[PDB]
Amino acid sequence: MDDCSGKTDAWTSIKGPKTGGYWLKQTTKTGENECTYVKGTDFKENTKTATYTYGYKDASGKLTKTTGTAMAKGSDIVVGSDTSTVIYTDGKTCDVVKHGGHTELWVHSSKTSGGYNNCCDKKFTETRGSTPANEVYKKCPGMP
Repeated sequence: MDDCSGKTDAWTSIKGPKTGGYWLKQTTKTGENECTYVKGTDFKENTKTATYTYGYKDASGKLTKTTGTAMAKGSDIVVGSDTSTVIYTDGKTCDVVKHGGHTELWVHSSKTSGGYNNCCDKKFTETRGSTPANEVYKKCPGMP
């Protein structure tokens, strides 16, 4: 089955499986920071808010770690002045989001080797249109 439509809940995407974290696998953005990631903690179901720790590979190959508060607002994930809009999430293995004109495919740390929900592949292709995808997960340290 291809249960790929209407799976646009931001809170489901913020939480994921509430363990591990997510790596940015592919993006339409060129010059993206390698090993971009998000890990969620401090999950509050009743306010659909969590802490994000997020970052990417620094000059020494180590990850930056910036914290912020992620709020679910319908299909939008809001971190202060930035927003990502969920196109597809399974809350388990992967997400497709629209982030500042760019299309992003995020994959949970358990599925880095493959086998995440193929709705993500479909919806990523649909969303990005003619803009090529770029690989982001290259020579990465561990998830914080």
